[PDB]
Amino acid sequence: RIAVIGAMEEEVRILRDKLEQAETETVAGCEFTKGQLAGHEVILLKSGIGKVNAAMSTTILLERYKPEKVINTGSAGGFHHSLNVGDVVISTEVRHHDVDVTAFNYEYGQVPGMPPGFKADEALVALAEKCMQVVKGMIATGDSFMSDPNRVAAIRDKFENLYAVEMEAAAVAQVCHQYEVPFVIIRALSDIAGKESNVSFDQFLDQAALHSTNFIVKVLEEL
Amino acid sequence: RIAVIGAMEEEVRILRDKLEQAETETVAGCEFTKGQLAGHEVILLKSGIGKVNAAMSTTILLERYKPEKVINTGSAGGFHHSLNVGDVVISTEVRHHDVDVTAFNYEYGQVPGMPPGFKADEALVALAEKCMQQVVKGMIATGDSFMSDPNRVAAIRDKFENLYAVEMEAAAVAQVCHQYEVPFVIIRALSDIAGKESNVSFDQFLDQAALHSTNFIVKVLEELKLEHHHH
Ligand SMILES: Nc1ncnc2[nH]cnc12
Ligand SMILES: Nc1ncnc2[nH]cnc12
Repeated sequence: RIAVIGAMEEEVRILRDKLEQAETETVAGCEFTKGQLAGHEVILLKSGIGKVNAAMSTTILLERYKPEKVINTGSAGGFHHSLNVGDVVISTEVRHHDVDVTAFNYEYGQVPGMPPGFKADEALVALAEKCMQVVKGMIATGDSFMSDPNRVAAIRDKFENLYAVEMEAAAVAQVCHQYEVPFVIIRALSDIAGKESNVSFDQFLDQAALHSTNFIVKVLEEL
Repeated sequence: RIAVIGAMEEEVRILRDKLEQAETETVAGCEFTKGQLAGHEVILLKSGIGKVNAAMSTTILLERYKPEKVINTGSAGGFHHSLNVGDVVISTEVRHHDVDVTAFNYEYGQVPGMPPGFKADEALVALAEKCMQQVVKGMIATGDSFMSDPNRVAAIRDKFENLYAVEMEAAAVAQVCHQYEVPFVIIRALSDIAGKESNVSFDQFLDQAALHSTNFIVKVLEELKLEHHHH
């Protein structure tokens, strides 16, 4: 009934240990752990990294498990100047930052036949809000780790006030969009995109998993 | 039994009219037409444009229909300097051109946990080779962008060994098939030359690209007739 999707082992292991009556099964190399948490039937999925992994894995989830709602968790790169490593971000909206079909007058980041961005579920956002350092804002995804400052600068000028950046959210949202399943992204910051990113990431990935997981647990507890 | 995937309507409509006993069904806004062609059970899928669309749609195909082999068709942007609009390219290998996790020492284009590229099926490539008698065989790389910007094109040139064509689905298809362990091959035709007058050329020669790609695929399909050769 409720799905939580994380890319890496560190981002899911915390939740997986809290699950009870855990029954794990692998499909196309993707781990699906199914159990009980906060009186919910929770389908935990390790999606792997990147758009295609997330899209494939999210599709398998929606085909086989049919969850009513979907939450995407894990680390992300800080983009807005107010935010620090450790901070949690709830998705208001999700976009691709590396999509460019502007040669056919789709606005930057817009996949053809898709809306320019994917709005997260109002009910889930409202709920997350009550449990709110946690912030609410736009998350954009690309198939790259944003460690290059130039790449980060190139993205700044394309969106209104991007909060965080990562590599799965938009794939998750876009799939959910077409299946018409409510979604929300809840991730924590492992680093600041473009600033010593990968050294910071290795240092604070476990922290990001922890903060993200704990907020999700309280949202579940509250849902 | 055999799946053929294409992103736009122009890239599938040609095939879809050749199908017999056609029975179409929509899943998550994706068209799946199922019928008979060249004595094969052919699942025709309009995937939509882009990596996520292709990945989702390919996954639905593999979950629901369980095809033994997968072919990806449609238009593509010419990258190698010998090739012209109209030319057909068979995938030797497929890569992402817009993937960069080199901060963790994956080579450029390599998605983490994936091989640097996805080799197409040897049997399918060998078969396609025979039917080449302009058709060529080479690497195809995918990104979530239409490569009309010359700068974007130049940036890619220096990353791969001798890229032939670029588009927006092949690597998603291959990566899914990779993990499902389903043989695949990309067979696309050139609508334009990436970075040149790409979108004006594309609108002009998309139908031609669909046609050439579809016809080659039909004769590759027809070339079985090789599981028997009797008839
Ligand atoms: N955690 C993260 N995920 C994706 N891209 C990033 N760039 C910097 N940090 C990142
Ligand atoms: N047909 C095509 N597909 C994707 N990218 C391109 N760039 C130029 N032509 C293209």
